[PDB]
Amino acid sequence: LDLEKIFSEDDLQLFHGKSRIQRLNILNAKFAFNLYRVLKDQVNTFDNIFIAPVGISTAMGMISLGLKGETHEQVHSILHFKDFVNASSKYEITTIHNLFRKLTHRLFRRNFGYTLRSVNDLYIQKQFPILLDFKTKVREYYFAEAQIADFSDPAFISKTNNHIMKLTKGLIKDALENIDPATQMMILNCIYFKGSWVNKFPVEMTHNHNFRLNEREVVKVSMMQTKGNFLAANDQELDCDILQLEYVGGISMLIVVPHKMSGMKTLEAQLTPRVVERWQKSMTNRTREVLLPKFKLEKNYNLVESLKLMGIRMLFDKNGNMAGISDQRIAIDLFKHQGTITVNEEGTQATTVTTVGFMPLSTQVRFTVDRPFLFLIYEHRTSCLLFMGRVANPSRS
Amino acid sequence: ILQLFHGKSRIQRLNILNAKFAFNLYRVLKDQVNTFDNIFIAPVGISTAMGMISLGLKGETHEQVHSILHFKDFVNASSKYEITTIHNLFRKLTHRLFRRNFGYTLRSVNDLYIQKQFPILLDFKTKVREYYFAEAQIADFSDPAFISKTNNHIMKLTKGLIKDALENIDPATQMMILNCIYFKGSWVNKFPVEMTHNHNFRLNEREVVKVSMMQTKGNFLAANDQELDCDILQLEYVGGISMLIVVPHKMSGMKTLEAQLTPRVVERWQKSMTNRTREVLLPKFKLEKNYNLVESLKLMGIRMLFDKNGNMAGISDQRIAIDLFKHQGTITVNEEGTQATTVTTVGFMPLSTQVRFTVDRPFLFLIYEHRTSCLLFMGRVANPSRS
Ligand SMILES: *[C@@H]1O[C@H](CO)[C@@H](O[C@@H]2O[C@H](CO)[C@@H](O[C@@H]3O[C@H](CO)[C@@H](O)[C@H](O)[C@@H]3O)[C@H](O)[C@H]2NC(C)=O)[C@H](O)[C@H]1NC(C)=O
Ligand SMILES: *[C@@H]1O[C@H](CO)[C@@H](O)[C@H](O)[C@H]1NC(C)=O
Ligand SMILES: [Ca+2]
Repeated sequence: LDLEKIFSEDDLQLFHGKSRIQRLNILNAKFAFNLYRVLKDQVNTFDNIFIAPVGISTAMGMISLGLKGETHEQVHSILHFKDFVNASSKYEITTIHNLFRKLTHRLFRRNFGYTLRSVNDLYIQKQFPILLDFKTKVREYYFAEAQIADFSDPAFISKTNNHIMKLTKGLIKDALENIDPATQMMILNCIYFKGSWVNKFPVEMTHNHNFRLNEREVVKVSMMQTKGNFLAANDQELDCDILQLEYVGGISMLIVVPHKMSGMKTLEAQLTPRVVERWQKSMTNRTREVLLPKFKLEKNYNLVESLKLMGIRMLFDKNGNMAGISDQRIAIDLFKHQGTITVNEEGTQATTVTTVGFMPLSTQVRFTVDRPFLFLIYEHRTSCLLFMGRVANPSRS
Repeated sequence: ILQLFHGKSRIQRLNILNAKFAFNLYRVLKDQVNTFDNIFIAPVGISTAMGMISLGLKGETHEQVHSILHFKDFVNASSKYEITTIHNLFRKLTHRLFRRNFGYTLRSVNDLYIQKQFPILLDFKTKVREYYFAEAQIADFSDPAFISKTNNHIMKLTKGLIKDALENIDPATQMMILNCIYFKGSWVNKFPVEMTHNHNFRLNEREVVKVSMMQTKGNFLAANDQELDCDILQLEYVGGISMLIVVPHKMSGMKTLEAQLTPRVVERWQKSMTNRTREVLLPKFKLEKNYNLVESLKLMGIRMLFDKNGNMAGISDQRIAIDLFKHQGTITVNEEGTQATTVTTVGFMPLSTQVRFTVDRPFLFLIYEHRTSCLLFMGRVANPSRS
């Protein structure tokens, strides 16, 4: 059997039947992919991407509690909150907020199997007062806080960073670092996720395996390898494979791998809630040997320009209308969205190691993630898109 | 209904109805055998044999055949088509398939044997030849010289594959149809011979057996069927012919797939297929089947053709009915291809594969000729270690 060494290559349609929350999340997902479409054009084609959609949508829903007129409407049409209140006459703007309140309590309250935490705050220079009505509704429907701030006082910068560092179990340590002290109003958005794989990867099987970066160049990456039951699907139209990795607790990661290098662009341009639904319904259960590169993404963006490209402009102009937030003229200077995701043999943001034996003895198929791929992290019960990212190069952050 | 036809050529449309008959015949034939037995038939041969025979039938006798063979669905599918369209199409198909071809050998044995007592109308004899390359021959099932001559002739034709074509046949036989399709092809993606090894193969929910499993790498098209929960792998032969491997995920899946298989289903698989570089494990096997399709054809609805009170007026002047419809065939699948006699040892596998697919459980296989969409063969491998 020296052959195994030689053979080896080593060395509405959608809304039908969906709960009210799921519908909202279908719209939030639609926005997310549109946002991604815009974000991707602001980064190199060879860079990885990582964002937490539910965090962005929740930040916009919250901020809008204090917006009015066109300013408010640009935000609601583009976030697609409109499409929702329109889906039926039994809804309304307040419905969006109540639904978001339920989602937030449901997602960010102690849960079994994983840790989901949200940082959704608004910081406003102490010179501009914050209307109490806005302050309580934010805390009421989003459990968030509109805090008074002082971007020129290192005591404020320091306090916030430590808060976020604790909240994210030491993951995010520089939330408000390198921020212009002349800032008047900013949004800090960050979702923290810690979970473990239903099908873990035995640590001794991780090894160097070739990963294709583009049509003509490959690199070595730490490749994890495991066996187990996984749902998977193929998309003939977009020519890509979709593998579903389950975390304990009702949360999964969809690994979307386009067969061709020129396929990524098409997939990114085509990705919508319907496409995802299509993949979900054509999924099948199989015993699979799965090879996945481990990776760690550390991203930090300012979404103001992306939101501007999509059509939300008044909210970023002192001439916009935020009479619901302050009686004084202000506007968002920075919409900071930061987050990290570490994928290893145990799960995500894992701190434990599992050495016991647990793989099935044989597997009918195998799928090797050896080329650029997109990943989507969903919460099953609510069909909520928590995270989304592109891994163009697993050896880069 | 027939939205399948959209885009298809005229020969393809006929071969679609031909395939429809094939799956119905399969459905009927599988109930005449054991759930654990393997099955192997050559659909194209059966359809062409029935088309030929029909040139000599009339009335309800003729109607049953064109009906159960779905020849009726074909003409009834376009005002442009008529009964002679079937025959014109079969002559073109027969010539394209059984004439010298590149990459593979495809030979046909479509004969009708009639006791020498009953004469054969010369008219029917020529049309049979002119449209199906069929031979309405004179016979003597009591003279061993005849049996022997026929056996040696088929043995030569099938390159030594079929040796007992007319063995164990009732001498009192008056008229019969001998039907075989000989095929020899080589894989586009062969299997390295040293990689073949014993591998566990699922026979059913309860038992597993060891079989000779081949292992290779290469580019293959494959699809996934969520409704039937089956995987479909396409194995290309040199020359535009391919074997489709249909593996239901669950044991109980075989029954459903066999019950649901239709031209539309296959069409769906084809449209959903993608190309990948895969590691493919496939068990080698050898099917040797010999059936008398009379019973099956009767169960399907063709009865007059098999009774003296039938109308075979165009074949002969005297009263005669088909006594036996013999369909015999053999298929061997190895590292080189099918019915191969050569061995390839040169290196040829790609260096890496993105996916792997192990055929470790019961499966069905369909062999199609791409240009004409002709279903040459179809079978069931319930146990690769059985014939
Ligand atoms: C994909 O299909 C596999 C089946 O091959 C599913 O795995 C099986 O999941 C069930 C449910 O968790 C397990 O069976 C149950 O086990 C519990 C205790 O372990 C027992 O109390 C129940 O009566 C039942 O037997 C099973 O162990 C597990 N593995 C097996 C036997 O295959 C898997 O959940 C499916 N994944 C999907 C549909 O997402
Ligand atoms: C799969 O791709 C290979 C080249 O990568 C090509 O030779 C083959 O024809 C493709 N599959 C098809 C269409 O048979
Ligand atoms: Ca490897």
